[PDB]
Amino acid sequence: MDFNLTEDQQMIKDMAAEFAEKFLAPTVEERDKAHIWDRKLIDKMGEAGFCGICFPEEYGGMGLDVLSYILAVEELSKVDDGTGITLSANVSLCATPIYMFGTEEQKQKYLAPIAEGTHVGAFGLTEPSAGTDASAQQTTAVLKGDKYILNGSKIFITNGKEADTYVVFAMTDKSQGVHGISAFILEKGMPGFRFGKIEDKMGGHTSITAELIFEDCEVPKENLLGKEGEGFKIAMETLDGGRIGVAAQALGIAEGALAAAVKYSKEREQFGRSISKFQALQFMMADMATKIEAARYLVYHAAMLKNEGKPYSEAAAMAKCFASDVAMEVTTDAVQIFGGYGYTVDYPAERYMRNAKITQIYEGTNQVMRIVTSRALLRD
Amino acid sequence: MDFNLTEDQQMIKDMAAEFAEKFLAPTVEERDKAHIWDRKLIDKMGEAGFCGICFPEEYGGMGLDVLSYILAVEELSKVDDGTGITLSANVSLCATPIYMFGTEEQKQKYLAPIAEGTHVGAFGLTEPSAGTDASAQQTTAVLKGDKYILNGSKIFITNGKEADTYVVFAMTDKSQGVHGISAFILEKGMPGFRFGKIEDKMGGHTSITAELIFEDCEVPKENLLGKEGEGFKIAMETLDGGRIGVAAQALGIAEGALAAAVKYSKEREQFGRSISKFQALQFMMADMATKIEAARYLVYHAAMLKNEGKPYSEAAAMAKCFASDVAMEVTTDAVQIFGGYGYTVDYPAERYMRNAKITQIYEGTNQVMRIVTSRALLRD
Amino acid sequence: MDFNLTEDQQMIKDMAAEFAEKFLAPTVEERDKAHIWDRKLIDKMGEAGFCGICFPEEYGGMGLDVLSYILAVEELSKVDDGTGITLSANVSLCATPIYMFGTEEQKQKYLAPIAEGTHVGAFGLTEPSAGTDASAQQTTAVLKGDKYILNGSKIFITNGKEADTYVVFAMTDKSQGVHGISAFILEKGMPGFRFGKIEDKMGGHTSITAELIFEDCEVPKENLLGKEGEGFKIAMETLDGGRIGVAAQALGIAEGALAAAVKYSKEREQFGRSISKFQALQFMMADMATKIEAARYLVYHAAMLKNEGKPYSEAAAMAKCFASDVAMEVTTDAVQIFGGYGYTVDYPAERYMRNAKITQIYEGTNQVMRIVTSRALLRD
Amino acid sequence: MDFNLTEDQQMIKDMAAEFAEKFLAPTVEERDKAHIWDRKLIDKMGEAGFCGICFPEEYGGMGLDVLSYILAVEELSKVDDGTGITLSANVSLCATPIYMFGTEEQKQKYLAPIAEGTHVGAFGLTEPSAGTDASAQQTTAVLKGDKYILNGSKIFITNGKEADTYVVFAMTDKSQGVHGISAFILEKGMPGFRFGKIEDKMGGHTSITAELIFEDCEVPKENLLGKEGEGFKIAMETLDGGRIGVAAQALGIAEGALAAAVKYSKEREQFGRSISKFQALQFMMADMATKIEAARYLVYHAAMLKNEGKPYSEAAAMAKCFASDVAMEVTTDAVQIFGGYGYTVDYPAERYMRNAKITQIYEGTNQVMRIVTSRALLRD
Ligand SMILES: Cc1cc2nc3c(=O)[nH]c(=O)nc-3n(C[C@H](O)[C@H](O)[C@H](O)COP(=O)(O)OP(=O)(O)OC[C@H]3O[C@@H](n4cnc5c(N)ncnc54)[C@H](O)[C@@H]3O)c2cc1C
Ligand SMILES: Cc1cc2nc3c(=O)[nH]c(=O)nc-3n(C[C@H](O)[C@H](O)[C@H](O)COP(=O)(O)OP(=O)(O)OC[C@H]3O[C@@H](n4cnc5c(N)ncnc54)[C@H](O)[C@@H]3O)c2cc1C
Ligand SMILES: Cc1cc2nc3c(=O)[nH]c(=O)nc-3n(C[C@H](O)[C@H](O)[C@H](O)COP(=O)(O)OP(=O)(O)OC[C@H]3O[C@@H](n4cnc5c(N)ncnc54)[C@H](O)[C@@H]3O)c2cc1C
Ligand SMILES: Cc1cc2nc3c(=O)[nH]c(=O)nc-3n(C[C@H](O)[C@H](O)[C@H](O)COP(=O)(O)OP(=O)(O)OC[C@H]3O[C@@H](n4cnc5c(N)ncnc54)[C@H](O)[C@@H]3O)c2cc1C
Ligand SMILES: CC(C)(COP(=O)(O)OP(=O)(O)OC[C@H]1O[C@@H](n2cnc3c(N)ncnc32)[C@H](O)[C@@H]1OP(=O)(O)O)[C@@H](O)C(=O)NCCC(=O)NCCSS
Ligand SMILES: CC(C)(COP(=O)(O)OP(=O)(O)OC[C@H]1O[C@@H](n2cnc3c(N)ncnc32)[C@H](O)[C@@H]1OP(=O)(O)O)[C@@H](O)C(=O)NCCC(=O)NCCSS
Ligand SMILES: CC(C)(COP(=O)(O)OP(=O)(O)OC[C@H]1O[C@@H](n2cnc3c(N)ncnc32)[C@H](O)[C@@H]1OP(=O)(O)O)[C@@H](O)C(=O)NCCC(=O)NCCSS
Ligand SMILES: CC(C)(COP(=O)(O)OP(=O)(O)OC[C@H]1O[C@@H](n2cnc3c(N)ncnc32)[C@H](O)[C@@H]1OP(=O)(O)O)[C@@H](O)C(=O)NCCC(=O)NCCSS
Ligand code: NA
Ligand code: NA
Ligand code: NA
Ligand code: NA
Ligand code: NA
Ligand code: NA
Repeated sequence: MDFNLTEDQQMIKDMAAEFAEKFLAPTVEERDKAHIWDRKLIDKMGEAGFCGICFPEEYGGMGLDVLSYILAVEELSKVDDGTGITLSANVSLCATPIYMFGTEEQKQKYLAPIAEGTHVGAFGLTEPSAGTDASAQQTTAVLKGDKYILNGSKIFITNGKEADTYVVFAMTDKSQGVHGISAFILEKGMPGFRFGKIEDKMGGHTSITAELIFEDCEVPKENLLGKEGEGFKIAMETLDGGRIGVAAQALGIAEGALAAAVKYSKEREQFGRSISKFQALQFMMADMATKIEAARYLVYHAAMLKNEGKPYSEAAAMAKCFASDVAMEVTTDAVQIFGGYGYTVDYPAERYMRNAKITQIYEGTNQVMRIVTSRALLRD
Repeated sequence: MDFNLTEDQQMIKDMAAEFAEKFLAPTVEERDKAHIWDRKLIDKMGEAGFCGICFPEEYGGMGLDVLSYILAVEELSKVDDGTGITLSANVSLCATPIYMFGTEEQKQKYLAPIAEGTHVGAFGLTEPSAGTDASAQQTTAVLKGDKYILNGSKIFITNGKEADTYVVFAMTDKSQGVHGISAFILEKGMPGFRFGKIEDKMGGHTSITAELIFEDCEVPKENLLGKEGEGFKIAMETLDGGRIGVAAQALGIAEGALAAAVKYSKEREQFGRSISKFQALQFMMADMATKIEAARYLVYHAAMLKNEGKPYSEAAAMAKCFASDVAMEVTTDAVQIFGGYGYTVDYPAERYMRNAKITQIYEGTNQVMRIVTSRALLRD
Repeated sequence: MDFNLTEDQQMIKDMAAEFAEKFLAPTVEERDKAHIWDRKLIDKMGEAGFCGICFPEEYGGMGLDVLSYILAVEELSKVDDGTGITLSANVSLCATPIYMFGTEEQKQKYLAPIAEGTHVGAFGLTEPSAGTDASAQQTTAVLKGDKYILNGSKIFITNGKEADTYVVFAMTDKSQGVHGISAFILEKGMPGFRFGKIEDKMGGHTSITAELIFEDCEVPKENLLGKEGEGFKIAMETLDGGRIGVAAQALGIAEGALAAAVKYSKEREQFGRSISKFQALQFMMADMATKIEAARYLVYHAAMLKNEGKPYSEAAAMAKCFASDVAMEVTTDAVQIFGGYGYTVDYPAERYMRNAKITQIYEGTNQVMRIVTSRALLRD
Repeated sequence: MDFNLTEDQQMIKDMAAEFAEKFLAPTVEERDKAHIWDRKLIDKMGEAGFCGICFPEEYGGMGLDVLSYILAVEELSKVDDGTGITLSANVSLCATPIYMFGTEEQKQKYLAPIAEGTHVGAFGLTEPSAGTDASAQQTTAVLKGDKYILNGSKIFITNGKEADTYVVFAMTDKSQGVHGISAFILEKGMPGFRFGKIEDKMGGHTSITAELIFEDCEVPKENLLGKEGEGFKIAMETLDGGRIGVAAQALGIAEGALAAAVKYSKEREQFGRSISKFQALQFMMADMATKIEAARYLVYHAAMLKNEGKPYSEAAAMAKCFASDVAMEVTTDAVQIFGGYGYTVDYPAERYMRNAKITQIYEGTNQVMRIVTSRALLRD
C-alpha cells in the first residue's frame, strides 16, 4: 500500500486547481446566479487537456491514468461542480463508451475530438418511463437501408442541447427486452434530432440539462456502437465509471463547503471570540473533515481498480453512495456554520448545499447504489 | 391528557386549510419562482382574521387560544411557508410584545391594526455584530426632548420594508450591557428610518427579509415599549413564542413534503409497480411520517404551555430544534423519492427542501436551541 | 388538547415511582448481575395493584385507564425494566386477550387472578420457524373429545416457565393458513406442558425468557379462546397493545439512562470543571432529552387512542419504533458520558444500554413496525 | 497510489487469520462467557511472533512494517477482539515507547522479551482524577539514592496484573504541571507494586483490565524512560499509535459482525425466502459494508503515515473516531439482523456489540478524537 499520489497525479491535481482558480472562481457566483453554461469556458477546459487525461495519446489524450482524471473532477468541483459534471459527462459518459466499444474509425472520429477538447459529449439513456428501470427503453431504432431511423426522446441529459456528440440508447428488438437495446453515436445537427426542454433545477445551475427528441431521426448505420443488442451492457459499464465521476464531484463539493466554513469560522466572532472557539462547532467541523477523508479513499480506490483492469462496479457504487451522502450532510452543516449569512447567495454555502442534493440522484440514485452493493455483498 | 383538538382549534385549522387551498396553492409555484411577496395576498390573510386569532376581541382579535394560531401557521406552511412565516412574524414577533408590554394606548394604536389585518409587523433585533450574541447591540437610542433619536441598523428582518410597524431594540445605556437595552415601536415612514438590502436567499422566496437603517431616526418618547433597560427581556420573551411559530412552520413544511412524496410514490411506476411497492422507500416514508408525528406534539405542547401561562421557553426551544431538524431530513428524502423530477422546479419537493434549511437558523439557531435546552436540563 | 395528566394518572405514576424506589432500586444491580427473576418481588408488584390498573373492578382491577397503566410500566422501567416487561407481558400480552376475547367464565377464572396480582401471565406465539412470519405456525391443536391435544413448542417467551397462565397459538386447520390458527389458555402444570431452555441473553437479565414444549398436551376444550380460526386476529390485536408497553419500557430505560448521565455529568470533574460544562456533552444531553420528549407523546397518544376505543395499531407501531430507537441511541451516549466508568457494571449505564437493544426486537422488530406504519401511510 | 497489500502484509494477514481460526475461534464463546484471559493462549500468540512484527530483528522482532502489525490486530479482532486489544496494548502501548525512547540496554532488557513473545506489557497513565485530563497526574515519583520511590495508583489498565512489564507515568515535579511528568519501566513483582480491582465490564470479557497500586514502590533509577519531565510527550506519542490499534480493533469487530450477519441472512428464512431477500435488510447490510470500507482506509492510512515517519496524530484520531463509531453502528444493526436470536449469547452478535462500545471510549474517548481533529483542522 501506498497512499501517496504519483508525480503525474499530483501534477494533474495542481493543473486543475490552477485552472479552477484562474477561470472558474472569479465567475462562478455570477454564472450560478444567472444560470449560465458558458461554452467558451468549457472550451478553455478542453483546451487545457482535462478531457483527455485518461485516454491514449493515439486518440488525442495525455496517456495518463483514471485517478488523475478523477482528481481533476474533484478539484474543479471544489470551486464549480457545474463545470465538474460537464467534464465528467464528457469523459466518463460519452468518450469512455466510444473508447471501450467503438471501432477504430469511430474512435478517431468521435473520441479524439473530445479528448482534444473540441467537442462536448453527452449520454442519452433516461426516458420519461425509464429512469431507475433503465432497461424499459421505448425509443426505437429501425434499420432502413444505410440508416437507422430513431424515434423517441430522452430527458435530463447532462450537456444536452450544447453537446456535439451523443451516445444514445434505443430498442432495436423490443421482444428481446434488455437484450434488445443498442447504442448509437449521434451528432448535433443530424436530421430529425432536436432538443426540447432545458430543465430549471434546484441547483447545478452551471450545468446544462436538456431533453433530446428524435423524430424519424436518421442515424448512419455505421454509427451503431458495439453490436446490436449490446446496448444495455454498454450503458451499465459506462455508468460504473460515471459513478466514480459523480463520487468525485460530491467529494469536491464537500471539500469546498468545509473549506469555506473553516475559513468563515475562524473570522466570524460572537461573544468576543471566533465561532471556531465553540466546542459544538469544532466537533461539527471535525465530523465533516472525517467523513470527507473517509469518502476520499473510496473514490480513489474505485478509480484505481478501474485503472488496474479489475472489477470496480461495487467499488464505484460504494464511493458514489457514500460521497454523495457525505456531501449532503457536510453542505447542510456548512450552511449552518455561516448562520443567517449562509442562507444568502452572497456567501458560498447555499450553492454547495443545493448542488449536493443532485449527487444523490443522478448516475443512478443512491437506492440503486445500495442495490448494486447489496447484490455484490450477498452473492454466492 | 387529551390529544383531541377543541372545536375552536379544528375550526381554525379548517379555515386555514381553506384559505391556503383558495389563495395560496394556485400561485405559490409562480410566486416562489419570481421571488414575490404579494402585499395584497398578505392583506387577504389579515382580512380573513389570521393575525388576530389569539388576541382579545377588545384589540380587534378573535379571542381564541395560542394553539389555534399555531395550527394556522402549520396549515399555511404545508402550502406556502413564506406566507406562514409572514404571519408568524406579524403575530409572534410584533403583535405579541406590544400585547404583552404595551400600554393600553399603544395596544389600541399598534396591536389592533395588526389583529384586524391591515398592518404588517416586524421585529428588529439582529445586527451585523449581534446575531447569536443578541445582547451585543450597537444600535443606540438617545432621548432628546420628546423624541428618542436612534442610530444603527438591523439585518435579516422578516417582513422588513413591507411592514408597517416594527418593534426594534437599541442601547439606551451601553455601560449596563444586557441591562441597557430598550424596545421601541417604530412606524414605516418615520424620518431617518429607511431600508437597505433585501436579501436574495437560498429559499423563503415568498418571504421578505430586509436590512433596517436608522440615521438620526426620530421616535416619539411615548413609543418606548416597556421600561428603559427592559429590552432584552422583551426580546427573549418574544423569541420564546416565536420559536413555536418557527417550529409550526417547520412542521408544515415537513408535512407538505411528505404528502407530496406519498402521493407521487403511489402514482410513479418503475419495474412494473408503483415505487411505493419497494421496501426501502416504504421504510423511508414510515420514518418521515413518524418523525413528523413526534415533532407535532412537541410543537402543540409548547403552544399549550404558553396558553396556560406556564413556563414554555425550554419547550419551545425543543420543539423548534426538533421540528426544524425533522423538516430538513424529511424534505431532503422527499426530493429523493421524486428522483430526477425532484431536483426540478416543476415539482414541489425542491422548494420544501430549500425552505426547510432556514428553519434551523432563524429565531435562534439550533445550536442556541441546544444551549437553552441544556441549560434547563443541567440547572442547579 | 390537554397535555396534563389526570389526577388518577398522576397518582398511578407516583405509586409506581414509590414502588420502584422501595422495592426495585435497592436490589436491581444485584439481581441483574446474578440474572435473577425474583417471584416474591413480582408478587409484591401484583399485590400493589399494577397488574390490574386498566381492568374493570368486576374482573379484579382498579377500573382506571390505559395511560395510567402505561405510566406505571414507564416508571418501573426507569429503574428495572426487567420488572417493567414482566408487568407488560402480564397485562398487555396475557390478561388483555383474555379480557378482550374471553367468555365470562374465562375472565373470572384467568383474568381476575392476574388483575388481583396472584398469577403471572405469558403469551406463546413465536416458534423456531415463525418469528416475524408469525402466521407460519407449526404447533398443532387437534380436538379429541373434551380436549384439544397440542403438539409443538414456543421459543423466547417472556415470563415463560414461571408464569401461571399462558395464551398460546396453534394451528387447528393448516389448510386455512392464517385463518387456521386458534388461541388457547394454558395452565402451568397441565399434562404434557413443560419448559425447555431458559435463554441467556445480552441483557434483560431480570426478565425470564423460556421455551414452552407441548407433547400431547391436553387442553380442555373450553380453554379455546375466541372461535376456532380467530387466533391470528387475537395475536395481532394483542401485539398492537403490547407494542405500547414496549414503547413505555423503552421510554423509561431512556429516561433512567439520561437521568443517570445528567447527575454524573454534574458531579464528575475533568480540567477543573464539571464535565457538564463542556459544550459537546451539553449538546449530546440536550439531544437525548429532546428525543425522549418526542418519544413520550407518541407513546401517550397510542395509549389514549386505545383507551378511547379508536384505531391505535399505527400509533402503537410508531411509538414502539421511535421509543426503542431513542432508547438505543440515548443509552449508547449515556455510557459515553460516564467514560471508562460507564463500561463497568459498578455504574448503571451499561445495564440500560444492554437492555435497550431488545426493545428494538421483541413484540415485533422495528422492521415490522415500519411495515405496519408504511402500510397505514400508503393505504388508499 | 496503490491499494494493494505488499507480500509481507498479505503473509501476516494470512498468518493472523490462521492463528485466529486454530486458536481463538474454537474457544472464544466459552472464554467470553467465563470472562477468561488465558495467559497460555496469549503466550501462543507471542510465540507465533505477533508481538514482534513491527520491531527490528536486533530486538527480537520480524523487522516488518506498521501496517503488517495493524492487519494482524484487525484479523484477530474479527474473531476475538479481547485478544486483539491484548496484542495492541503489548505492542503499541508498552513495547513501542520502550523502542522509541529507551536506551539500548532498556530495549534489550524490556523490549526484546515482548517482541519475542514471553512477556506481556501494559501502559499505566489513567488515574481516578486524570482520565481525559491526562496531564492531571497525582502519582508521584521521588528519587532517593539509586531508586525512584513511587506512590499513587492507576485505573483501567489493559493487561494489568497479568502483564510482566509496565510503562507508567508519575509526577517528578508537580509545580511544572504537564512538564513535570516522567515515564518509568516497572516490573511485576517490584516491592510496593500491587494490583487492585479487576474490572467487571459490559464487554471485553477476554481482555483484562486492572487497577495498579504503588505504595512506596521501589523503581531502579535506570528504569526512568526518557528524560525527567518528558513523560507527557512519551504518553501522547504512544497514544497516537495506540489509536491506530484501537481503530484496527474496531474495524475487525465490525467486519466480524457484518460477516456473521451476512451469513445468517442467507440461511435464515421467513415468508418463504431468505431474509437477505428483503430490501430494507439488503440496504442495511450495504450501508454496513460501505461504512466498513470507508473506515478501513482511514486505519491503513494512519498506519502507513506512521511507517513513513510522517505526522500521523490527526490521521490516527480520525481513524479511531470513525472506525469505533462504525463498529458501534454496525454491531447494533448486526444484532438486529439476527432478530431474537441476536439478543442471545448462543449467537455471536451480542458479543460484538458489547465489545464495540469500549472502542469509543478507550485510548481517548471519541470526544478527545474530535478535539485532536478539530485542533488540526482549525490550526493557525
Ligand atoms: C440534473 C440531472 C442530470 C441528469 N443527467 C443524466 C444524463 O446525463 N444522462 C442520463 O441518461 N440520465 C440523466 N439523468 C436522469 C437520472 O439518472 C435519473 O433521474 C435517475 O436514474 C432516477 O430516475 P427517475 O428520475 O426516473 O426516478 P425513478 O426511477 O422514478 O425513481 C424515483 C425514486 O424511486 C426509487 N426507486 C426506483 N426504483 C427502486 C427500486 N427498485 N428500489 C428502491 N427504490 C427505487 C429511486 O431511487 C427514487 O428515489 C439526470 C437527472 C438529473 C436530475
Ligand atoms: C431569513 C432570515 C430571517 C430572519 N429574520 C429575522 C427577524 O425577523 N428578526 C431578527 O431580529 N433577526 C432575524 N434573523 C437573523 C437570525 O436570527 C440570525 O441569523 C441567527 O440568530 C444567527 O445569527 P447570525 O446569522 O449572526 O450567525 P452567528 O451568530 O454568527 O452564528 C454563526 C454560527 O455559529 C454558531 N454559534 C454562535 N454562537 C455559538 C455558541 N455560543 N455556541 C455554539 N455555536 C454558536 C451559530 O449557531 C451558527 O451556526 C433572520 C435571519 C434570516 C437568515
Ligand atoms: C427477550 C425476548 C423476549 C421475547 N418475548 C416473546 C414473548 O413473550 N412472546 C412471543 O411470542 N415472542 C417473544 N419473542 C420473540 C420475538 O418477538 C421475535 O424474536 C421477533 O418477532 C423476531 O423474530 P425472529 O427472532 O424469528 O427474527 P426473524 O423474523 O428471523 O427476523 C430476523 C431479521 O429479519 C428481519 N425481517 C424479517 N422479515 C422481514 C420482512 N418481511 N421485511 C424486512 N425485514 C424482515 C427482522 O426484522 C429481523 O431484523 C421474544 C424475543 C426475545 C428476544
Ligand atoms: C476497558 C478499559 C481499558 C482501558 N485501558 C487503559 C490502559 O490500558 N491504560 C490507560 O492508561 N488507560 C486505560 N483506560 C482509561 C481510558 O482511557 C479512560 O477511561 C478515558 O480516557 C476516559 O477517561 P475517564 O474514564 O476518566 O472519563 P472522563 O475523562 O471523566 O470523561 C467522561 C466524559 O466526559 C467527556 N469529556 C471529558 N473531557 C471533555 C472535554 N474537554 N470536552 C468534551 N468532552 C469531554 C469524555 O469524552 C467522556 O464522555 C481504559 C479504560 C477502559 C474502560
Ligand atoms: C437497477 C439496475 C442496477 C439493475 O436493473 P435490472 O433491471 O435489475 O437489471 P439486471 O437484471 O441487474 O441486469 C440485466 C443485464 O445487464 C447486465 N448488467 C447489469 N449491471 C452490469 C454491469 N455493471 N456491467 C455489465 N453488465 C451489467 C446483467 O448482467 C444482465 O445481463 P445478462 O442477463 O446478459 O447477464 C440498473 O437498471 C440501473 O443501474 N439503473 C440506474 C440507471 C442509471 O444509473 N441511470 C443514470 C443515467 S446518467 S445520470
Ligand atoms: C444565546 C442566548 C440564549 C443567551 O445569551 P447570553 O448572552 O448567554 O444571555 P443570558 O446570560 O442567558 O441572559 C442575559 C439576561 O437575559 C435574560 N434571559 C435570557 N433568556 C430569557 C428568557 N427566555 N426570558 C426572560 N429573560 C431571559 C437572563 O435571565 C439574563 O437576565 P438577568 O441578568 O437580569 O438575570 C440568547 O442571546 C439568544 O437566544 N440568542 C439567539 C437570538 C435569536 O434567537 N435571534 C433571533 C432573531 S428573530 S429571527
Ligand atoms: C408481518 C406482520 C405485520 C404481517 O404479517 P402478514 O403475513 O403480512 O399478515 P397480513 O397479511 O398483514 O395479515 C393477515 C391477516 O391478519 C389480519 N391482521 C393483521 N394485523 C392486524 C391487526 N392489527 N388487527 C387485526 N387483524 C390484523 C389481516 O387483516 C389479515 O386478516 P384477514 O385476511 O382476515 O383480513 C405480522 O406477521 C407481525 O406482526 N409479525 C411480527 C410478530 C410479532 O410482533 N411477534 C411478537 C411476539 S411477543 S415479543
Ligand atoms: C485532551 C488531550 C488531547 C489534550 O490535553 P491538554 O491538557 O489540552 O494538553 P495540550 O495542551 O494539548 O498539550 C500539553 C503538552 O502536551 C503536548 N502534546 C499533546 N499532544 C501531543 C502529541 N500527539 N505529541 C506530542 N506532544 C503532544 C503539547 O504539545 C503540550 O506540550 P508543550 O506545552 O511542551 O508544547 C490529551 O490530554 C489526551 O489525549 N487525553 C486523552 C488521554 C487518553 O487518550 N487516555 C488513554 C489511556 S490508554 S486507554
Ligand atoms: Na436511467
Ligand atoms: Na452561494
Ligand atoms: Na387523537
Ligand atoms: Na412472533
Ligand atoms: Na450497570
Ligand atoms: Na485493491
